[PDB]
Amino acid sequence: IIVTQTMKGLDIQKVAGTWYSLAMAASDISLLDAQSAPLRVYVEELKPTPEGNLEILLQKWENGECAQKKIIAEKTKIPAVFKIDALNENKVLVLDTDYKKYLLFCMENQSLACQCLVRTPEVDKEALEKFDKALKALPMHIRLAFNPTQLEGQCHV
Amino acid sequence: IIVTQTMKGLDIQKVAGTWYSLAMAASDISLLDAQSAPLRVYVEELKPTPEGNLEILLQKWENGECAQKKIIAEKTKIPAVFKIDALNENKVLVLDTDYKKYLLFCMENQSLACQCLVRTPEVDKEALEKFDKALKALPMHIRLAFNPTQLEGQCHV
Ligand SMILES: CCCCOc1ccc(OCCCN2CCOCC2)cc1
Ligand SMILES: CCCCOc1ccc(OCCCN2CCOCC2)cc1
Repeated sequence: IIVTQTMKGLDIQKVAGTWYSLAMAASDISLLDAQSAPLRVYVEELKPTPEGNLEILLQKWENGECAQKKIIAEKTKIPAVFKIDALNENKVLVLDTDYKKYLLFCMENQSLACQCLVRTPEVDKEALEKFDKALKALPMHIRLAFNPTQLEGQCHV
Repeated sequence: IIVTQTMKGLDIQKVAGTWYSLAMAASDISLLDAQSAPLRVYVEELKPTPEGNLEILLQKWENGECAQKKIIAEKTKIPAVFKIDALNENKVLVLDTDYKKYLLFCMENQSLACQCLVRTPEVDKEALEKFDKALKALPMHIRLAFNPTQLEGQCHV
């Protein structure tokens, strides 16, 4: 465990819909540095399922182009923690959300990336303040923030 | 002007000697993102001159290799502000330093990069706290921090 902060009383159905990745931070620079870095992922829409699993729609820069991706995160016994299947066991945690404006999450596993999601392409200084407070507890070495023009573009260009 | 914060009473001869670039931040992601990004520069030594100009020794990743660079920053009427000659007029400002441990500086010109320099390859949390306070005033969108192993390597690898 590195991330311990979780949303109390999370109702996953209420995170459905569109989101923007306003800012991102990660434990290691290589996770976010280039446009093609592995965790440089731009979240577009969250689609929880009736059983309370979570489909995640996002964009990622791969092979010189902006690709659409669709991921499923399986629920656990903890409502704020989900699991993605891979060669390694990857954990997704919801740290905090008010449903209507911002959502903070982290993905982990020793290594870690977190984002501040917002509902609209605006610089929400209070959401970023809450993101930065949550990151105080974590060993981050790279932090990115994006402007409204980028959020409204493709793969944040 | 963007950066307004300057070291009161700066004695430039006292910044001489070795330094490490513990952390960096910039106004635009492309200034720092890849290892070959333009402002990804790792400061190794400062050499003020008898007339109070400033030679700067650093490393930069260029063309797949770590190159040694030597730059001169010319003094101005303001002791904390220096100027580098280029196709554009580039301004270097000393924001704060205690000479013995940390030094904060920014280079500017609309666009901007700042670093936290430290004397030894240790994570100085107080120096980073002071860096982050100074950056609160500035429109940064990328921030990097480096670990002791990287500081002791070549071009921070
Ligand atoms: C409540 C917020 C849930 C969103 O969490 C995630 C967002 C993006 C993720 O993407 C991880 C990287 C996706 N890979 C990119 C490269 O291709 C394979 C998928 C994972 C979880
Ligand atoms: C008091 C601290 C002074 C140090 O300030 C600077 C540090 C690094 C700098 O480097 C700027 C980029 C150098 N270029 C890299 C690419 O080749 C040409 C030089 C400039 C000022």
